[PDB]
Amino acid sequence: KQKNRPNRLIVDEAINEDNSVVSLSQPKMDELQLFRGDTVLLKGKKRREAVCIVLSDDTCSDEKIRMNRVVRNNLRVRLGDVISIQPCPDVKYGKRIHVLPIDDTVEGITGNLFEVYLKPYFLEAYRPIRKGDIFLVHGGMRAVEFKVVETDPSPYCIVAPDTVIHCEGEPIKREDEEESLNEVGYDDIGGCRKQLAQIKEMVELPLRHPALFKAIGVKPPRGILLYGPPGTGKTLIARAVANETGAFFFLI
Amino acid sequence: NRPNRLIVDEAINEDNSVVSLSQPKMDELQLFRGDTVLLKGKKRREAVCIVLSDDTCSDEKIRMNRVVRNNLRVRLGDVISIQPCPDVKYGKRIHVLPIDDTVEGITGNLFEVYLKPYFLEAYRPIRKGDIFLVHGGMRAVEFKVVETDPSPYCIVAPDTVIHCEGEPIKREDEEESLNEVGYDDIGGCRKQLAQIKEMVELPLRHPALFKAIGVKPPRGILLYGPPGTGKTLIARAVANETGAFFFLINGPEIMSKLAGESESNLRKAFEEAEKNAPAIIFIDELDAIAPKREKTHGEVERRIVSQLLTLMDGLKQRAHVIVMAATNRPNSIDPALRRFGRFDREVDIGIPDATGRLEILQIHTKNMKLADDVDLEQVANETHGHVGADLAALCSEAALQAIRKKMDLIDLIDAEVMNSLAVTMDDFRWALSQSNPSALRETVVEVPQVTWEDIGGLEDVKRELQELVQYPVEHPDKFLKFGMTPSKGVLFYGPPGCGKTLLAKAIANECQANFISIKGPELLTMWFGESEANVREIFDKARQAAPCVLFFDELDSIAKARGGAADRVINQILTEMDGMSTKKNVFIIGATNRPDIIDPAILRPGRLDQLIYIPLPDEKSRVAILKANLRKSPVAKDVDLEFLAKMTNGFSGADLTEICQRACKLAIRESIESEIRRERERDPVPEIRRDHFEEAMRFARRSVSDNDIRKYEMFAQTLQQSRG
Ligand SMILES: Nc1ncnc2c1ncn2[C@@H]1O[C@H](COP(=O)(O)OP(=O)(O)O)[C@@H](O)[C@H]1O
Ligand SMILES: Nc1ncnc2c1ncn2[C@@H]1O[C@H](COP(=O)(O)OP(=O)(O)O)[C@@H](O)[C@H]1O
Ligand SMILES: Nc1ncnc2c1ncn2[C@@H]1O[C@H](COP(=O)(O)OP(=O)(O)O)[C@@H](O)[C@H]1O
Repeated sequence: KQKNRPNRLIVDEAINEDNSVVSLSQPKMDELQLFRGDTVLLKGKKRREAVCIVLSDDTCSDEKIRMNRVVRNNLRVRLGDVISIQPCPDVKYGKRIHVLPIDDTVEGITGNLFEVYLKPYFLEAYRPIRKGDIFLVHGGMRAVEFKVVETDPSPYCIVAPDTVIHCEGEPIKREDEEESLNEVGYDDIGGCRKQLAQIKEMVELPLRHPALFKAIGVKPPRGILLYGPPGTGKTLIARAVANETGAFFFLI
Repeated sequence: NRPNRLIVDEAINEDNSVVSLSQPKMDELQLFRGDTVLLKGKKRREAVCIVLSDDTCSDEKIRMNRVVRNNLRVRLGDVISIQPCPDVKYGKRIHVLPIDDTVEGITGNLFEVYLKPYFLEAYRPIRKGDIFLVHGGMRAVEFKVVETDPSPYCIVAPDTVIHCEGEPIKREDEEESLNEVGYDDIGGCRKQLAQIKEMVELPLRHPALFKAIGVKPPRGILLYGPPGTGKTLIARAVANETGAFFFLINGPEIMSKLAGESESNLRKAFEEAEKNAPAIIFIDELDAIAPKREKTHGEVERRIVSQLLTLMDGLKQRAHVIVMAATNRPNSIDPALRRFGRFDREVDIGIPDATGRLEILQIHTKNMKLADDVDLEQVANETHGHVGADLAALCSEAALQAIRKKMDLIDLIDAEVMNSLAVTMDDFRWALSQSNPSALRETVVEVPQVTWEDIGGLEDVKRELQELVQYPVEHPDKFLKFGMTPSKGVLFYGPPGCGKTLLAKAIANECQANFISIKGPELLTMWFGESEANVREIFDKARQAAPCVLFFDELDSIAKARGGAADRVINQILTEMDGMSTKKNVFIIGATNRPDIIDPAILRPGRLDQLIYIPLPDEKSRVAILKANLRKSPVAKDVDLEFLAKMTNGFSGADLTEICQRACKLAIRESIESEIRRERERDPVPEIRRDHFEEAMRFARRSVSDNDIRKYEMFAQTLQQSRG
């Protein structure tokens, strides 16, 4: 590994007022394979995750990250702790997004919350979110928080202009935010790392490396046999090495 | 003093395909006035040029153009070599890509201006990477050859279509050449490639032999062996060096059609061969097409077998058509398929040897940029047999984890980055550990390299073995001078020994014949399984190796461990030994420990006649045994061989070698102790101390039993053939 797990970062105050924007430094994004318009997967305390877009900053420190009070409260952390950043280069657009406001933020106001709050907040914005993000929407001389309920890309997605926004009546309240349904990943795969690393290599080298197999001349993993007792996460492994790599799965 | 060595000189003719040589050097090297030659240069660059006789040319010197000099990576004053090469023939497809620095200012079609008048009825031979200059339009254009389909040996024919896609060559590893041909591409089976070249080369280029031969000597040749050593590699290599229609078909594609079309594309395939005059038509995994009759459940497969039989019978001498085929085993296919007249000469391929594995590794590392820190010779020594596809996967996996060891690039890669393939000893060792022996269960056919080293004794016994085995190999006419039938069966007995196996390997090395060792536990496994047909396969593989040395060890162990003399393998051994040719020098050598329990039919005169007791090894001749110990931990000097010749009086040979390696293990553990002390502070001392040898002497006793050696003396007294 490397020194002190260098994806660990210090939370700091930001300059941008955007909720879904966190700030890094120039050689940090180059070392972490990050672009100026790409999306990441932030992870923090209390097993709470976040999806954000890393933008370039000049006043940001080398080993710190600048973010506002929304992601700090979403990660359930205060000023002075440590957070981690993971790259998320395989995000797909969303199809249906359910949002429900908190009860104290809509007391005194009535009507449709889509055309006033949700439509200007996502008008060609492409802000990425996860399941359980409470994001602050400004409008009507007030500040109303809106919480993600359920998306059809269930772990993580980007709000497309074709995404139907669901803001039906009788919303839920602030709760323990229990998890009930998700899509699999490498963390969903259990203890197989002595062979998971091998098959990770034999599928990662096919990923975005056409000329590398020309340098070999032949492609080494032509056919892969995965054998064991019936039910050892087999289609879980096959589905896991597909979505995070980024491909078409098409199981038969 | 190897007169192929020539001196480069300036040419007389301005052609890039004509070299000038003297008249007395053309007749000495057996070349015509338009013969094609193999001109080797530097940076492994080679070219073919038509030799013309010149009166002003020197004998030692050859005259060639600046184009040929720059293509051969030589300057004025270097040396080249020449080989007679008459099998250079016409080409099918030629792809050319011009070099980017010489194509500025000209636009349009360059095929009818440059490519067409340059090759108009000139028969110019070229190679891969050849840069030849073409003039026209008050300019001069360099053209680099990408790929021709007879890649090592081609001549540009007027019927060859020239692929002239106008584009500069990209500065990456994206060349358009892919899977062309090669006798440089076939790895390690020269001793059978010469045989199959002898069978199928006579259909090539000579239709005039049919009057003398009456019936064509090939009609079909099977190519059987373990999977992974190139059926289609051999068949594609023998294709397009001759120049014919290859037309590979595979048995799964034949069986993949439905009813009514599985019958189709078989007469259609053979008629589509019959539109062309020659045929090297090859079927892939034909054992799936034609299994055993009892293995067939349905009858559609039997219909396909019947269709193949009708096509093979009806295609009798129909204008020199040959069908190539491959399978796994001779008994795996239908025995009705081996009708004499067609598919007759089932030649063997087998596993490659260590030299064959070495040249497989060399050929598969030719294209990729080796870092040259490795020498790759000893990599074939640690393996105990890995097949050519396994070695291709070995090279691919080693390069893959070598690229994986270094970090990824900035984004998404240049060729110089791809030229930095710094493969090490540990990289190939890691790839060797991360592999599998897919063909280890197969018997390994190879020549050994013992070369008279382990045994410093048995003075007249080795003379008897030499005159019995080696002397018929060099000259068997002396046995027909006076009427001698050689007794191929010999038996070695006494205390247990691998030195007799080393003696058999030394005999097979002196004869330079392939050696096959039949394991005693393998015979025991065939005895408990009662699979007596496997030794028929053993003897069928044995008779294909001519000559061969067949070794059997511990034949008394079958009668000793019989608990289910008389045994199922033993009568089969007697039956197969009776069914042997008196020629071919397929000598049987036997090893055993207890001669009292033995088959009494095998001690009868006839097949096994000479019975030789092998005694204890010489304590006075332990210099050769410690010479064998001078490899695999060479002991340093200031040691006494007389120290191991003082108290050692009845100790076994391999016991002495393993106790020397145990003293070596003491040296390795004290070197590990020295490294531990050196790392604990913050040379391995390769010399071996006398205390290791003293503790080796105190921890080794003989395996010699007194009752055993007096019963061996009783066997010698029973078979007492002594001079009075
Ligand atoms: N190694 C594993 N780790 C986590 N969950 C597993 C594992 N193996 C099986 N499962 C669970 O079993 C269910 C079916 O998986 P599995 O039986 O492996 O499918 P298949 O047999 O088709 O490969 C999934 O819902 C998954 O949650
Ligand atoms: N040096 C090599 N380069 C590329 N492929 C090879 C090489 N040696 C063997 N092969 C592969 O091995 C495969 C199987 O051939 P095989 O069945 O072993 O032939 P055989 O009839 O001699 O048993 C072929 O498809 C061929 O592609
Ligand atoms: N007839 C014999 N009597 C004593 N020693 C022998 C005899 N033949 C060979 N030797 C030596 O004794 C050694 C013992 O070989 P070993 O490997 O123990 O036999 P095996 O191969 O049957 O296990 C051999 O290396 C050889 O140098």
